[PDB]
Amino acid sequence: MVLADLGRKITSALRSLSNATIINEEVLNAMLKEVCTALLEADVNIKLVKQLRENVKSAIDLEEMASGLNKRKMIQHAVFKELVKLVDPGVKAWTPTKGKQNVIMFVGLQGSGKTTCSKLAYYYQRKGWKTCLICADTFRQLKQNATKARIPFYGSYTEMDPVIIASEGVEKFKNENFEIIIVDTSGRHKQEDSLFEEMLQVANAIQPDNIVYVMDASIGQACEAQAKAFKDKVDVASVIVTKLDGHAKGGGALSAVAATKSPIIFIGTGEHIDDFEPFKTQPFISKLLG
Repeated sequence: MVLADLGRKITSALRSLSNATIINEEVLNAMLKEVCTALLEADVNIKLVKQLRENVKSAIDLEEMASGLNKRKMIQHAVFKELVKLVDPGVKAWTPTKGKQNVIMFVGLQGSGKTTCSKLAYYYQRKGWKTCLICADTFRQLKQNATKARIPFYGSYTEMDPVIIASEGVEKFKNENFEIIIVDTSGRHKQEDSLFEEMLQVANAIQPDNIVYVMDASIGQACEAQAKAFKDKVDVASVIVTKLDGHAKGGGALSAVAATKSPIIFIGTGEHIDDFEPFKTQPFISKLLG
């Protein structure tokens, strides 16, 4: 698992608990301490780790124990359930509607992520959608990737102001009956000011059905502030997290974004076009502990 270091620590704590000769509050707190320590070592914010501990203690009532559960297993399911909550935004993410024209705009900062536009388009194409690409990269890798996947991609040759390109591109592909019309914004900004400035300029022109913020997860729990500013500036907000691997801070990023109620729809897991997967929270946590 991509969060193997956090998961190894959690499954060890649970194994120690399930092997205790007698289950009591002393044994239970030890495991919670071990779990909480693992979450902090994963850069989960202290507020969210304390909340998880409260919920697990509130959920486990050992004294009058409804029969049928083997409570060691009940304690495990209680932890499992609370890990899913920690990474779950609590909100259903937007999805394109089949037989409709869907304009999807991508947004993100410098270093936040390799050209991930092509992966979403390839994903939907592979699922049988008629899909297309619109380029906000500056005109003056991505072209060659488009040729390789055989997906028509807007090049930018005639005009340097990107809002007109985006506007014209959506029209051309709406006229050709495309179902998924994917608008790429700039990866070329280090500050939120200039990013969100162009974001509103292009959005007003093309009226996207969904705006996707692409975030570099390697900054860990500091993703929370970055996600809030984006969610506060758009109505239909989605997040795609990249660079989840290669560092210890992946868990903090996922739980930070979920704390803002912004759904993470996919994760980017490498340089290649199929290194890409939908973010389903329950299967994610299950494979980590199993």
